[PDB]
Amino acid sequence: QSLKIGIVGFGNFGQFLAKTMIKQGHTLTATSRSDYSELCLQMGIHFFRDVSAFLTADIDVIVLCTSILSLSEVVGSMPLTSLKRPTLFVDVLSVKEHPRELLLRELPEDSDILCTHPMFGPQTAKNGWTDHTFMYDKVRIRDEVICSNFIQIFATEGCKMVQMSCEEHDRAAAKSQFITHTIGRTLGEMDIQSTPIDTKGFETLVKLKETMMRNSFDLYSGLFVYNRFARQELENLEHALHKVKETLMIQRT
Amino acid sequence: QSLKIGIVGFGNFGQFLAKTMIKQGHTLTATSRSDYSELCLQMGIHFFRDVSAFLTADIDVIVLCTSILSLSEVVGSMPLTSLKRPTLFVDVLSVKEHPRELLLRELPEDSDILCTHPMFGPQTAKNGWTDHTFMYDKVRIRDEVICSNFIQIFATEGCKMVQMSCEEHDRAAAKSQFITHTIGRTLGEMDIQSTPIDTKGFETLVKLKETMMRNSFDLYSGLFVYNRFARQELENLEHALHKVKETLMI
Ligand SMILES: NC(=O)c1ccc[n+]([C@@H]2O[C@H](COP(=O)([O-])OP(=O)(O)OC[C@H]3O[C@@H](n4cnc5c(N)ncnc54)[C@H](OP(=O)(O)O)[C@@H]3O)[C@@H](O)[C@H]2O)c1
Ligand SMILES: NC(=O)c1ccc[n+]([C@@H]2O[C@H](COP(=O)([O-])OP(=O)(O)OC[C@H]3O[C@@H](n4cnc5c(N)ncnc54)[C@H](OP(=O)(O)O)[C@@H]3O)[C@@H](O)[C@H]2O)c1
Repeated sequence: QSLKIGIVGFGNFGQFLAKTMIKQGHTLTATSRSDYSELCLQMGIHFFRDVSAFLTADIDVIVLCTSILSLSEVVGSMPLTSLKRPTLFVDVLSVKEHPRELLLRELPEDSDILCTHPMFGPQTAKNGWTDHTFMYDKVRIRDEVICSNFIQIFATEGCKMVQMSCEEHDRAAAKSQFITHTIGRTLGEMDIQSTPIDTKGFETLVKLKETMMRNSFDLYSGLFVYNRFARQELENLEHALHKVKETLMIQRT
Repeated sequence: QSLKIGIVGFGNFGQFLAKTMIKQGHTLTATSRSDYSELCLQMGIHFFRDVSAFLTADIDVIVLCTSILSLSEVVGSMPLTSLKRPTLFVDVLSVKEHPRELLLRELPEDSDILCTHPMFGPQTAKNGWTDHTFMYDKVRIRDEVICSNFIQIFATEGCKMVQMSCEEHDRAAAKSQFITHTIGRTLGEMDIQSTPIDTKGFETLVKLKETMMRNSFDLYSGLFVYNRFARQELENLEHALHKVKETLMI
């Protein structure tokens, strides 16, 4: 079950995955917009600056770890016919309908597709992946063996494994993750500060601002722009706040 | 060190305080708008249906545990001039400038005033008060011994003891507790539910919503109406959310 895994987008998340993958014994290759050559040398990863070169490497699985906003450009510019053989493409974007559509549209037909969302990251899984949730949709899988072996990377780490459609994920995520990021950004904008009399609830909010804020704005933009279900949730949040606020006014009166 | 403590407003919080007070060996009695005779029986303490009888008892400390909204009605209705002796009044309202101003205005001059806010409750302190915060302001203390003994109730339970002015409390509380409740209430209106793919952060929010919603609307109302700093904080929240929305809409 040891795999040759190639990572596209060697940013914070890609790096986070790579650490565990290396620990498990997989052999890694990576490519990215920015230069990660030294970090890759440290880690034992074979880095290719140029995507064309990356695509000719001996890879079982290609994992797309770029930002949600950039996936279209990135995929669009890969010379996919450079692929030596049919390969599983995995995405890990925080939204799911979009990578699914793009990959189905853009990839060679004979390449498999696994759309995933590990519902955790460096800020929330500092000490291991156990009991963190890994969502996946087997969008186009023919080589079950390779697909299983990849999914096992998460399973062996103790993740709660959830198989779900990309649509179902976006629906759920809009109601849950998107809202949470939104509150977290709002708290960030407020620059909330600990006080000498924090409630436990306030404490958790301060922690939330901290974790939510350590994500890129591109990431949080992606959650909204590319989830068709997000806009309604944002309205629901506003509507709810206003409902509460008016009830207060009625009480003032 | 043992005190005769009388609770006014035997609701959720007053019951909560009483449990611990009883455990410590104080002698507790209660009075309230509603009839808590049975619950008091179960708990082992004497309930006074009428406030006059409560007031004429042998009592060392009266703890005001009514809602913030109701404190003025309650106090204004108590026949205060029936007290046998000078007595320490403690409030535990979630806002502090109002009870301070009210008590100073309305109480007999010889009665002491300790204004407090335990920053915890039955939903956050199920397993003990240890390391939860207790805020207090010694507004009008002449009998330091009784006042110290009362304070010790919190200290001996391991509370983080914080002495502060009522104004500072209300300023801080507006930025923290009130915001938290408002966010919790908003989430309640949305009726947020757990999903199969909850993030850790979302899980914290579902919990917060569940905890915040267990308070009375009266309590939440109270945080807003009687904290002069609250309204600006609501504005800050509302404005921030708007700002965030603008970055997205672009
Ligand atoms: N906890 C997490 O962070 C987490 C958890 C689950 C899923 N995800 C998902 O994992 C992906 C990566 O997340 P992230 O946290 O590392 O941060 P991110 O800001 O969403 O994405 C960063 C990566 O995107 C690349 N990138 C951005 N714009 C690009 C462009 N125009 N062209 C080419 N590459 C571009 C960056 O490349 P360079 O570094 O080379 O410049 C970097 O590798 C995202 O899709 C995110 O939704 C993240
Ligand atoms: N975790 C907490 O709940 C917590 C923590 C810290 C401080 N506090 C404070 O403790 C006080 C009590 O809180 P709570 O949680 O028990 O709930 P609450 O809804 O704020 O207040 C309930 C109490 O108020 C009494 N009351 C309400 N309206 C009244 C009226 N018009 N006339 C006479 N009595 C009236 C009720 O009397 P009856 O039950 O007899 O009807 C009950 O004893 C509040 O000031 C609150 O801010 C609460």
